[PDB]
Amino acid sequence: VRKLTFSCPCAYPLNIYHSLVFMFGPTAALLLIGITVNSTTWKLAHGFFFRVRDTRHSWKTTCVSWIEVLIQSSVAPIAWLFVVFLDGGYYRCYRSHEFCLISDAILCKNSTILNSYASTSSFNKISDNGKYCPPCICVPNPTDASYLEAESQIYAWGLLLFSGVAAFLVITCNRMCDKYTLVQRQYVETYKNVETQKFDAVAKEHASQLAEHNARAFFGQKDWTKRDWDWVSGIPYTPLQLWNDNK
Amino acid sequence: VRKLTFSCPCAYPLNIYHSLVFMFGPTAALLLIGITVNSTTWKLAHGFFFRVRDTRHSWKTTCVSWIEVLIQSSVAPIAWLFVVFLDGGYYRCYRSHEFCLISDAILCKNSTILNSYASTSSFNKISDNGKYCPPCICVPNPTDASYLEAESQIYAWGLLLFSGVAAFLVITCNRMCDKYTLVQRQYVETYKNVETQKFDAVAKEHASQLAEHNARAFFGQKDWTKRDWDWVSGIPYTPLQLWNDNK
Amino acid sequence: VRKLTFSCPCAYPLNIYHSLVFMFGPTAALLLIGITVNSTTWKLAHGFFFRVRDTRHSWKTTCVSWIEVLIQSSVAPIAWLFVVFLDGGYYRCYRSHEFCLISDAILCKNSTILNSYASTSSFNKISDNGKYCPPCICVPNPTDASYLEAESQIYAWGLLLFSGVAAFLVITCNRMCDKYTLVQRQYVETYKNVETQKFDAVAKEHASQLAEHNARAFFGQKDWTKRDWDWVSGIPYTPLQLWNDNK
Amino acid sequence: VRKLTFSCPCAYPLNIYHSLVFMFGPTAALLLIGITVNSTTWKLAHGFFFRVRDTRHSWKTTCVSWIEVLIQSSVAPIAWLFVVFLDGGYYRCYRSHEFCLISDAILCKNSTILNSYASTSSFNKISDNGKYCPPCICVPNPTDASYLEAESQIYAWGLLLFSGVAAFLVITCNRMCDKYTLVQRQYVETYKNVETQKFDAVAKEHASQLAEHNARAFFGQKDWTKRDWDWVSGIPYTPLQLWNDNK
Amino acid sequence: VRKLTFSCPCAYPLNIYHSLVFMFGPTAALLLIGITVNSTTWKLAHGFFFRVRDTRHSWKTTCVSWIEVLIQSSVAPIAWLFVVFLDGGYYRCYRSHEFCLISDAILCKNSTILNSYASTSSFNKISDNGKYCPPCICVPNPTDASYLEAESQIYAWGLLLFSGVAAFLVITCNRMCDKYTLVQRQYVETYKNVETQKFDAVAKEHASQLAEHNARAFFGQKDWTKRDWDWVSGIPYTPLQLWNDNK
Amino acid sequence: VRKLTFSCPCAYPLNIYHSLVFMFGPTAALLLIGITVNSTTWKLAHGFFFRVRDTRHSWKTTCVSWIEVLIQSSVAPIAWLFVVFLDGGYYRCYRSHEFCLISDAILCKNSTILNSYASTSSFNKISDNGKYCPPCICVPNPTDASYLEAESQIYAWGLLLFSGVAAFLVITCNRMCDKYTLVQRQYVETYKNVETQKFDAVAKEHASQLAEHNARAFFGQKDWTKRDWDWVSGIPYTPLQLWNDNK
Amino acid sequence: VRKLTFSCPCAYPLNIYHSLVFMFGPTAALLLIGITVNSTTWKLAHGFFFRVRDTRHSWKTTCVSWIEVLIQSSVAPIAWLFVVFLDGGYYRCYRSHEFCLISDAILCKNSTILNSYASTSSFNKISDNGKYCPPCICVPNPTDASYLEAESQIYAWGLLLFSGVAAFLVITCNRMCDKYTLVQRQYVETYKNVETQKFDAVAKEHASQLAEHNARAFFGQKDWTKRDWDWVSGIPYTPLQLWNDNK
Amino acid sequence: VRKLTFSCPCAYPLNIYHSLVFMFGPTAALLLIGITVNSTTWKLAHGFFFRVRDTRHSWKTTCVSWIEVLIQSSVAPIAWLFVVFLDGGYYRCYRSHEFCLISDAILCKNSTILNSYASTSSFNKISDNGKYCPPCICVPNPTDASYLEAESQIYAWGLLLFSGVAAFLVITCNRMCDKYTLVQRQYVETYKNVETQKFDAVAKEHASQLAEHNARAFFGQKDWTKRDWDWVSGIPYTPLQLWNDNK
Repeated sequence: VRKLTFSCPCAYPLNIYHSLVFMFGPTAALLLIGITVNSTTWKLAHGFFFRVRDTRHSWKTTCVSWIEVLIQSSVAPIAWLFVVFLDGGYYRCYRSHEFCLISDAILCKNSTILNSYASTSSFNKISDNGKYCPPCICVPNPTDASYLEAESQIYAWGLLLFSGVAAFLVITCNRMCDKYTLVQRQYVETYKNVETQKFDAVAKEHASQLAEHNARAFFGQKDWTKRDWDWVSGIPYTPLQLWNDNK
Repeated sequence: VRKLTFSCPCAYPLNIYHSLVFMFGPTAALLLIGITVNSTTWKLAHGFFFRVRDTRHSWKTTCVSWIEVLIQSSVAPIAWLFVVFLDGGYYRCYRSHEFCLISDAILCKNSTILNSYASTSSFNKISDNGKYCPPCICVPNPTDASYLEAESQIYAWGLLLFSGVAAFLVITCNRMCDKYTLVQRQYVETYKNVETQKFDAVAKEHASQLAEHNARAFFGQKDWTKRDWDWVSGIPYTPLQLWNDNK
Repeated sequence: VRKLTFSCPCAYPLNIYHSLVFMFGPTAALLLIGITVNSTTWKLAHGFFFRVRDTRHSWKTTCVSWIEVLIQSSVAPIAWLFVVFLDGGYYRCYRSHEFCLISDAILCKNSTILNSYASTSSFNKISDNGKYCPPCICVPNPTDASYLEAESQIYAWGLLLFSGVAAFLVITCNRMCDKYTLVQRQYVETYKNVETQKFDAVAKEHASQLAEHNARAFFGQKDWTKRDWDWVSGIPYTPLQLWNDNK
Repeated sequence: VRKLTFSCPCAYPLNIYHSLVFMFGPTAALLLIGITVNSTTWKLAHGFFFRVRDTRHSWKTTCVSWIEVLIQSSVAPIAWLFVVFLDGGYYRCYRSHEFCLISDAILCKNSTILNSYASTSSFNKISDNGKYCPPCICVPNPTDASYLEAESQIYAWGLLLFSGVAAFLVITCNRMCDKYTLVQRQYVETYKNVETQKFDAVAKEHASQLAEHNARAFFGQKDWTKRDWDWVSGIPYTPLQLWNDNK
Repeated sequence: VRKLTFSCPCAYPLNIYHSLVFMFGPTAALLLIGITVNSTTWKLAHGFFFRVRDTRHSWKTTCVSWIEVLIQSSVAPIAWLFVVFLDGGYYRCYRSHEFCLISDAILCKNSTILNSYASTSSFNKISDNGKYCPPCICVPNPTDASYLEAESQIYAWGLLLFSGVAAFLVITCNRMCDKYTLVQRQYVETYKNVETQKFDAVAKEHASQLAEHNARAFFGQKDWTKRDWDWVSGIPYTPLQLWNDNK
Repeated sequence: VRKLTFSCPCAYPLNIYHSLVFMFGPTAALLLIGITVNSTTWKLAHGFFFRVRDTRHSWKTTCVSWIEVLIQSSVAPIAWLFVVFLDGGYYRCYRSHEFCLISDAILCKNSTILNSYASTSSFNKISDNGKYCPPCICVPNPTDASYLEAESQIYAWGLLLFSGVAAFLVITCNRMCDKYTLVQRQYVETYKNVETQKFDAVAKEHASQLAEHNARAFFGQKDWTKRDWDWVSGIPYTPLQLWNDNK
Repeated sequence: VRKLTFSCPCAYPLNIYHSLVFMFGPTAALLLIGITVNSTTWKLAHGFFFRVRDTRHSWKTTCVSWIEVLIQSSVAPIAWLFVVFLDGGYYRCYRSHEFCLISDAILCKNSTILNSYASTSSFNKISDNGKYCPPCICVPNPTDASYLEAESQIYAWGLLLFSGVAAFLVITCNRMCDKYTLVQRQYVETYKNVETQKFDAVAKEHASQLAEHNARAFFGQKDWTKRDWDWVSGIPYTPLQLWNDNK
Repeated sequence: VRKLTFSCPCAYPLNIYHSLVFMFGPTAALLLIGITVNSTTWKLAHGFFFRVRDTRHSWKTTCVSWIEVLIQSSVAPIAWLFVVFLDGGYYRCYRSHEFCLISDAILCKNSTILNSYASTSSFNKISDNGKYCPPCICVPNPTDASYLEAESQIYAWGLLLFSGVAAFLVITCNRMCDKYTLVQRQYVETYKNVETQKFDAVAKEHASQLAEHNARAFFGQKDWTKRDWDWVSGIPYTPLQLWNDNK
C-alpha cells in the first residue's frame, strides 16, 4: 500500500476490531468508488423515478448489466485483500489472542503488575477475569508469530487463484454463449464507441449554435435596465434562454 | 499533512484544548475556504440586498443549491479529519488525562518535586488538588499509549465509511429523482458549460470595442489641459467613459 | 521477482504447503493470464454455442490451434519456475523437514520447552509424536542448507534446458512440415497482418458513416418530447438506431 | 520562514525586547511592502497636492478604497504572525521570565557565581536585585518549556480563525450590499481590465509616433554644432522635444 | 554476467555437477538461441518436407551454409565461457574435491561430528567411506584456492586466443578462396540487401491491393445474414477471400 | 553572504579594527558600485568641464537628481548592514573587549604565561598594562556571548525598519508633491522609455549608413600604397573618415 | 582560487620566498595575460618599426592610450591580491619568522635534536646560529597565528577600497574632462563599434571575391605539370596569387 | 594530471631515474605530438626529397617558420612541467637521497636487518657500501620532506614566469618588426583563411565531377567480364581512372 501506518493494539477484543476494519475497511471503500465511477451504473440509475414505463429495461437485462457492474468494480478490493493477506501482519493481529493466553504466556510472570495496573487495564483491557496476556497480544510468541504470518500467505494465494479462476469462467461463459462471433462483436463494439463519440460531437456543436445566438441576442440590444441583468443571472432551460423567450 | 509540527502539552486541561484545536482547527478553516472558492455560493450571495424581488430564487431552490455548496465543500475537512485520526497522536493527547492519574501513575513517586515545583506547577498545571500526574500526560503509559492510538484508528475508518456511504446515498437520490434521463442531462450540462464560455467570449470582445473606441477618442484629441488628465485618473462606469460623455 | 516478500513457516506440514503454493501459485496465475490475453483463444472460443455448424472448425485444426495457445502462453510460467528454482530458498523450505528430525537436530536439546510449549505447539505444529524439530525447519542445518539450495539450482538449469530443447523441436517440426517454403510463408503472413488492419479500417470508417448520419437525424429534429430522450438512452443495434427506425 | 537564525538572549529585560521585535518586526516590514506595491494606493496618493479640487474623490469613496488597501495588504503579515506563533519558541522566549525566578530555579544554586560574575552580570543582566535566574531564561524548565510552547500554538489557530472569519464577513458584506448582481459585476470588471490594457496600448503606440518623428528630425539635419548635442542631453517634456521646438 | 547468484555446494559429487551445469548450461542455451534467431537457418529449414526436389540445395552448398550458421552463432557462448573462466570460482568449485581430502584437511579434526552428523551427511554427502572433508569443499585451502583460481584464468585466455585465431583463419580462407574480388563482392552484397528490401516492399503493397479490395467487397454489400459473419471469422487463403470467392 | 570567511582576532585593539572594516568595508564598496552603475550619475557627470553654460542644469534640479542617485544606490549597503547585524558575530567581536577584562576573566589564571609569553604578547597584544585577557577576547564568556549577539539582532531590525520607513516617506512625498496625476506620469514615463530606445535605433542605423559607405570607399579603390594602410590604422572622427576626407 | 595547493616551508628564509612568489607570482602572470589579450595594445604595438613617421601617434595620445591598457589590465591581479590577503595564510607564512624565535618558542625544548639533526638542518635551515625554531615557523603559536591572519584581512579591505576609490576617481576625471557630452559620446562609440564590424565585413567579402577567382583560375586549367603543384604549395601575397601572376 | 598513479622507489639510484622519467617523459611525448599535429610542419616537410629546387624555401624563411613550430608546440610540455613541479612530490623523490644518509637517518637503527636482508638489498638497492638508508628514501624526514616540496614550488613559478616573459618578448618582437600595420595584417590573414577554404571547396567539387563521371562510365557498360572487376579493385591515379583510360 502507501506505507506501514499501523501497529497492533495492546488489548482484547480490540485486536479483533482493529485488524478487521483494516482488512475490510478499504474494500468497502473501494467497492463504492468502483460502483460510482462505472458509467454503466448511471445508465441504469439516472432518472429511474421519472423514466416512462415503456422505455424501462426488462429485469433480465437489468440483472446481467448489474452483474457486469459488480464484477468490473471488484478488481480493486480483491487486489487490496490480496495485499493485506500477503503482508500477513493483519491476520497475525487478528488471531494472536488465541495463542497468548495466561496459562503459559512468556510475559505474564513479572509483568502481572502491568496487567493489574488498574481496574481498566485488567478487566476492560482483557476480559472479565484477565484471560489473555496483554503485551503478548501486542508482541507475540515468535515461533507462533511466524506460524500465523505464514498461514496468512497461503490464504492470499488461495484468494487470488479462486477469484481469478471464477472470473475466468464467468468471462468464458459470456464469450461462448454470445449470439455473435468474434468479428461481428468487434464491429458492433467499434460502432458503439464511434456512435457515443459522434453523438456528443454533434450535440456539442449544435449547442454551440444555440449558445452563440443567445449571447448575440443579449449583447445586440443596447440600454439594458436593471431587471435584464438580474433575469440573466440566477439559478434555474437556463434563464438566458428565458430572457430571449420574452424578446 | 505537511510535517509533524506538534507535541503534547505537559498539563491539564491544556491537553484537551491543544488537541481539540488541532483536530477542529483546520476543518473550520478548510470549510470557509471551500465555501468561498465555490462559484455557486456567489451566484446566490452576490447583490442580494439590491436584487429585484421578482428575480429572486424561491426558498426551495435556494436550499437545494445551498446543500450542494456544503456537500461540495466538505470533501476537504473530512479528508483532514480522516488524517488526524489515522495518525492517532491527537486522540491520544485528547484522552491521556483519563489514564495518567495520581493514584497509580509511574512517575508520581520521585518526581513529586516536579509536580510541587511551584504553586503554579501543581495547581494551575493540573487541578485544585493535583489530580493527574503532569509528565504522564506528557509521555503516557506505553501499553495505554497503544490502546488509545489504536482506538483512534478504528474511529478513522468509521468516519470515512459513514461519510462515504451517506455521500453515496445523497448522490444516488439526486440521480434517481432527476426529471431527465442520462443523455438529456449530459446534453443540458454540455449546453451550460458552452453557454457560460460563449457569453463571456461575446462580452469580452464587445467590451473590447468599447475600450478601443474610448482610448482613440482620448488620444485623437490634441492639447489636453490639466483637468482632462485628472478627470481620466481617479477612483469611480469608469471616468474615461464620463470624460467621453462630455466630448 | 519483485522482492523477497517471503519467509519459511516454523512448522510441519506447513513448510510443504507454504513452499508449494509459492512455486505453483504464480504459474497457474500466469497460465490463465496468458490464455486470456492470447487472441487466438477468442478466435476459437467466441460465439461457440451459436455458431452455425457448417462454419465450425474441424477437430484437427482446432487441436493444432489449441496447442499453439498453450505453447505461446507457457513462456511466462516457465520463466517463473526458473526463477523460483534459481533462488533456491523455496526448494530448501520444501524439503527441510526430511533433515531436521528429532534424533540428531541441533536445537532440540534445550529448546524442548519450545516444542512442548503447548498442546498445539508440539502436536499440531509438528506431528502426532513431535517427530521433527520446529525451529530447525525454520532455520536449517547450514551444511544441509547449502546442499538443498544447490540441488535446487541444478534443477533450474535442467528445467530451462529441457523446455528450451522441446520448444526448439516443436518449432522446427512446425517449420519443416509446412506446405509452403519461406518466401511464400513470409508473403502470406504479410497478407494476413495487412488484411486484419485494412478490414478494421474499412469497418470503422463505414461505422463512422452510420454514426454520423444517425446523430444528424436526431438533432435535425426540433422539439423532442420526453419519450424521445428516454428512447435514446437505455441499455440494449443501439436504441439510437431504433429511434431512427421509427422516424 | 527561511531558517532558524535565532536564539534566546540570556538576560532580562532583553528576552522581552528580542522576542518582541522578531514577532512584530517582519509584520511592520511586510505591511509597508504590501501598501507600496498595491496599485490602488498610488491611484489615491499620486499628485494629491496638485490635483484640481473638482476631480478629488469624496471622503466616503476615499475611505472604502483605503480599507481595500489595508485588507489586501494584511494577508502577508498575518501569514507571518501565524508562523511565528506555530513554532512557539518566540512566545516561550517572551514569557520565560515569569517562570525562571530565583526562589526555586534549578540552576541558581551552584551557578550563583555566574549571576554574581560582575556588577553588570547581576544588576544589568537581570534586575536591581537579581530577581530572575539568567541561564534559566536562556534554557528553561523543560516541563514549563512545553507548557508555554503549547499555549503559543493555541494562540496561532485562534489568530488564523479569527482573521479568517472576519475577512470572510467583510468579503460577504461587500458582496451582498453590491448594487449589481454577479454577471453585471463580471462584465464590468471584464471591461476595466480591458480598458486599462487598451488605454496603455494606444498610449504607447501614440508615443511611438512622437518618439520616431523626433529622432528623424534630429538626424535628418546635417552638421550639428556643439550646443545642439548638449541641448539634447541633460536632465529636464524631454529636451529633445524642446530642441525640435526651436527647429 | 548479471550478478553473483551462485555459491558452492558443500558436498561431493555435487560440486562436480553444480559447477558443470553453470559452465555448460548457458552455452547450450545460447547456442540454441543463436541458431533460432539466425535467418539463414530458416532459409534452409523451412518447408523441407514439401519442397520440390529440383529446387533443393546440393549437399555441398547445404554444408557450407550450415557451417556459416554454427560459426555465426558461436560468438555468444564463447563469450560466456570466457567470462565463466575469468571469474575462476566455478573452476575452483569444479576441482576443489581433489585437494580437500581427509588425510590432511584443516577442518576434519574437530568437525568430524559435522561429517558424522547423520548417515546421509557422511555417506551420501561425501562417499562410501567419507573420503573428502565436506566444509573444505565448501570453503577451501586459501593457498590452493588461489592456485586453482589462477589456473582458471590461464585457461580463459587460452580459450579466447584459440577461438579467435581459428575464427580468423576460417574468415581469411573464406576471403582468399572467393571467386570474386572485393569490389565485385561489395556490389553483389549491395544488390542482395536491396533486393530483399524491394521484394518485400513490392509484396506488401501488392497485398495492400488485395486486402483493400476484399474489405470493400464485404462492406459494399448491405444486409449480411448470420452465416456471412461466421464465414468471415474462423481459423483457416484466409476465409475472407473464400467469402469473396462465392460472391 | 558568500560564506563564513572570518574569525575574531585574539587581541586588542585589533578586535575593534577587524570587526569595523568587515561591517563598513563592503558598504563603502557597494556604495561606489551603485553610484557608478547608475545611469543618472553619468547624465550629470559626463562632459561637465566642457558643457556650454546655457545648457547646464540648475542647482535645484542638480540636487534632487543627485538625491535620487544616493537613495537608489543605498539599497545594496543597507541590505549588507542588515545581514552583518543579523549574524551578530561581528558586533560581538566589536564589543567583546568591554567584558573580557583581567579582574574577573575565566582564562587569566593559568594562562597568564600566554599573556606574558613575550614583550609583544602582553604589551602590543593588549595594552600598556595588559588590561584585557587576550583569549577571552578571542573566545568570550558564553553568557555574555549570547547577550551581545542578541543585542546585535535588535539593532538589525531597528535598522531595516528605520531605513524602510524613511524610504517610504521620501517616496510618498515625491509622489504626493508631483505636478502630474498618475495616468499623466504613466504616459510621460512611457514616452521617455520609448524615446531613448527609438533615438538609439535611429542613431545606430544612421551610423550604419556612414560605416557602410566608408568601407566601400576604401575597398572600391585598387592599389593602396603603404601610407594608406597606415592612415587607416591608428588611434584618434576615426582615421578611416579622415582618409575618406582626402579622397 | 582553484584549491588549497599550498603549505608553509619548515625553514627560514624559505618562508619569505615561498610566500612571496605565491602572492606576487600570479599577479605578474595575470598582468602579462591582460596586456597581451587587450586589443588596444596591438593597435599601438603592431608594425612600430616600419610605420611611416607621419602616421605615428603623438607621445601624448600614446601615453593616455597606454594608461588605458594598464588600468584595464589591472582588474585581474588586484582581484587576486585581494583573495590572497583574505585567506590570510600567506601573510601568516610571510611573517611567522618574526615570532617563532628561539628564546621563548614552545617546541625548541625537546625538539632541539630536530634542529641539530644535521649541519644543514640547523645552519642552512635556519641561520648562522640557529636563531628561529624551524617547526614553529612550520606550525605557529596559535594566538599569534590568529593575530597575523587577522592583520592580513584588514590589509585586504584596505587594498580593495584604495584601488576601488582611485579607479573611481580616474574614471570620473576621464568623464568630466571629456569634450563631448553623454549622448555625443554614446553616438560616437556606437559608430566605432559599427565601423569596425562593417569594415571587416566588407574586407572579408572582397577577399572572398579574390579567393574564389584565384581557385577557379587554377582548376580551370587542365594538365598541370610538377612545378605548378609545387609553386602553389610552400611558405611565402600567397604563392597561389603569384602562380596566377604568371598566367 | 589524470590521477596520482605514482609512488617513490625504495632505493638508490632508482629514485633518480624514476622521478626523472616522470618529469621529462611526458614533455618529450607532448613535444612530438605537438610537432606532428602542427600543420606548418607538414607544409615544410612534405615532399622534400622530390620538390623541384626553384620552389624550395630559402633557409632564412625555413628557420623562422621552424621556430614558429617549436614555440607553438611548447605550450603543452611547459604546462606539464609546471604541474609536475607544483605537486612537488617528484622533486622530493629526485633529491631525497641527499638527505636520508646512514650517519643520522631515523630508521637505520633497528631496520639494519632490512638493509642487510640480502646481498641485493644492501649493495644493489643502495650502493657499494650501503651509504643511504633505503626506507628513508622511501618515506623521508618530515621536516626535510616539507623543505624539498616547498623548494619545488618556488621552481614552478620561476618556470612559468620565465617562459611567460620570454614568450611575451618573442611575440612582441614579431609584432613590432612586422612590415605591415595591424589592419593590413588583419586583412591579409583574413585572405589566407578564406583562400585555403575556397581552394579546397573548388578542389572537392571539381573532384566530384571527375568521380561522378568515372562511376557512370563504369556502370553504363553492360556485361563486365572477370578482368574488368579486378582492374577496378586493387592498390595503386586510381585504377578506376586507368580502366576508363582504356575505354
